[PDB]
Amino acid sequence: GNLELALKALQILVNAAYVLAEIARDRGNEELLEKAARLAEEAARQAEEIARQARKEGNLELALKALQILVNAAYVLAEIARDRGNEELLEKAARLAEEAARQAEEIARQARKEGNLELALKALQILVNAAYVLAEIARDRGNEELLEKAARLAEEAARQAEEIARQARK
Amino acid sequence: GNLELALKALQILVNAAYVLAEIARDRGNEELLEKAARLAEEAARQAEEIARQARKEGNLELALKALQILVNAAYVLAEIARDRGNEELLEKAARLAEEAARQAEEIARQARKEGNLELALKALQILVNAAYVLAEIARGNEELLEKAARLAEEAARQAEEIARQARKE
Amino acid sequence: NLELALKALQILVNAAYVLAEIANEELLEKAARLAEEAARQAEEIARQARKEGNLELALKALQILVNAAYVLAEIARDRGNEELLEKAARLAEEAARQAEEIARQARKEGNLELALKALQILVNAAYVLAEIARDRGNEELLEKAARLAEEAARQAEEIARQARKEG
Repeated sequence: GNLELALKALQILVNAAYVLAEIARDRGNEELLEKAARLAEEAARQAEEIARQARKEGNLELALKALQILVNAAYVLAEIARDRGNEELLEKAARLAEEAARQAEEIARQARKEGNLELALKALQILVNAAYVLAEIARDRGNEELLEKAARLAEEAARQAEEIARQARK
Repeated sequence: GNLELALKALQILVNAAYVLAEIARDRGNEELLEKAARLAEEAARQAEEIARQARKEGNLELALKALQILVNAAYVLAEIARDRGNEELLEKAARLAEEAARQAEEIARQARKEGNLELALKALQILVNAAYVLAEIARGNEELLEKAARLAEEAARQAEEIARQARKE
Repeated sequence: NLELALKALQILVNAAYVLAEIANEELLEKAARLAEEAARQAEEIARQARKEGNLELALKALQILVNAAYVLAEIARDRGNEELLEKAARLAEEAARQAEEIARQARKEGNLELALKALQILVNAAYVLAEIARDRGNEELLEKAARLAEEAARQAEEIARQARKEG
């Protein structure tokens, strides 16, 4: 395909951004951290387009692969905010992860409404992954709001996965 | 599809159990922990039955894919046990890991007797992953450290053996 | 189908990780020999497949070089062995060095998926190089490892814009 090639490139952007942030952190370099933050954002921004772009075209599977990159970028962006001192990036990484969590439920709702259980479960998996990042973003800021929101989002994915299990075992 | 869809749904139970676990682990709160423990504890029981059901028909993979969920479920169940200090739960999670390694050994031993090379390697991978959890469940009962080491020593011993047979062709 | 050999070598690297994590200075040396065997054996499968043609099995073999060098990197720390840091580093640079070439070859052929898979080994090798470099405090490798990621992000960033022209 063609749209997946960007996503595979975007995933390497988040990966190189994660490595750069880890090697720039301990030896107090803010320049590498300025790359890793910018590298992660655009991989999320480009994934945000491809997620929406694949959703409309009629692909809910290609959209999901983009939604995980929001999770992976918001995950890496949380560290850059955490390792540095920017309480401004943690405010953006949550919105990025929360968007993926919100969109996953939609594709889940649509896939379950169409009878595509497998595609639904992949959306439920990204729902749990977004809850994981949001939970992590909340323990080092002590905000029980994000930790509570993550609880229901993770719990909601839990029950829907329980339902798809019985629906298969008939 | 098929009962595989149950397993993929079961894997999400262990994943969601882990996120809840992490949350209540740090942010002091045992109500989530017993929910997440039960969530993780449940998918482990579900995976155990599908393993047996897959063993009988003939499909060893569905059995293997279920055995991996026992390893992944036992991992989350051990984690709550370490933080919550429940030395009894560390045991149930350990027994869960001990079964998957043992059951994989059969599928590993069985696949090698038929000449199905990578069906064995998939069982050997599940054996090494189960040995890994027990090491964590021990890192300090020194016997279990032998049990986890012993399982790790033999999965390695066979993978280099199976790799000698593949490189000649 | 040297692919079946590679998956077996990964179980060698994995069991070496379990044994190295547990510790017995004998076990740490048995895990060291276990991983160092799968890395030198992955190097052979890489060379043979890269020579006959196959650029994926070479990459699939190179990924175990990163993972074998990664597992051996821990044994170096837990045993206090700066001589071991050389082998784990030597493999990581090799996997990184070979990946760039395989990336270069794949880009000339139009196998953009293959380049990105080769570029992933660049980041995975660059991360290990960084990990091996913060342990002894060698800032030469820490810049070298940073550059490896800076190249992988830079080359993959083009493939992201070059591919969306036909989305």
